[PDB]
Amino acid sequence: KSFLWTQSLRRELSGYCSNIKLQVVKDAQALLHGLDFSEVSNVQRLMRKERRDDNDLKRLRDLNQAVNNLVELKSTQQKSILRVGTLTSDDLLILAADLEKLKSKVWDVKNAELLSNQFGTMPSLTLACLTKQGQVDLNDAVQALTDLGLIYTAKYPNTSDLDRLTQSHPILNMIDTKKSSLNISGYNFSLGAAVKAGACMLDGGNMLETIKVSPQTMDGILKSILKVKKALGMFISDTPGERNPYENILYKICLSGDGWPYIASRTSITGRAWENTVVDLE
RNA sequence: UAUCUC
Ligand code: NI
Ligand code: NI
Repeated sequence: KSFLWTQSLRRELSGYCSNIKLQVVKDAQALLHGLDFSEVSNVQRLMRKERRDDNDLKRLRDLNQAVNNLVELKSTQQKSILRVGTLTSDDLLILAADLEKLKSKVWDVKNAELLSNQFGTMPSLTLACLTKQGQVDLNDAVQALTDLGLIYTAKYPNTSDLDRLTQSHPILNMIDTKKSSLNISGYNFSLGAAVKAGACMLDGGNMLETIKVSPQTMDGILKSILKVKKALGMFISDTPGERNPYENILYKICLSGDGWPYIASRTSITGRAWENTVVDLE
């Protein structure tokens, strides 16, 4: 059902998707030229520790700022106050309740808010890190991830899909699914981040990953999502562990009214989706 | 932690 949700969202939001491959590639090249990869190595290791502290977090945050300064695909602080118009009163109540649900759902740090928006995955960073650490040409990484994107037009790629691909694209050996883990940052490799990057490598395909939001399109994008929510009966799961495609898109869109919700640098953003998008039920 | 694996 999950892939069906993703598929139905792609169909419905096709008009907000676009080709961003060369823009991602340009950002990846900017990182390859400008990034301190010894510190990338340092942050990767630090993020993999069983127990992390404010020292580790500062290292992540500083590196993030450096990455953010180099790339052009960035999301910016943009609060949205949703009001009736494109969205009906009923729609606003649905969105309000779902954001409230999202809100309702080891680190040793003084301020947990400094974790917010620092742990995301960005295709350009993924490409840069694979290319540099995998010791191949950027194009080698691009071609490999393109195949992964193609698989993603048909299904969620899994470890087996990945294993098969590696037979023709050895760079993908950098992605050790055994070593991948939750919340270890976009500097470390994972199948999920590789799939997100592959999704940007395609010509067409209506990949959600390529969506751009602006204040002028925010309401229409939300209205389209709500159409699909109704059609397929999508919902925010009450279990604080699962994250389905609807929760995923709603959170990512509502984090900012200006940017690329899935793939931009979002490390300059403060706040969570339920703080950055609010509803005036009036 | 908008992230892991399916
Ligand atoms: Ni050069
Ligand atoms: Ni290939």
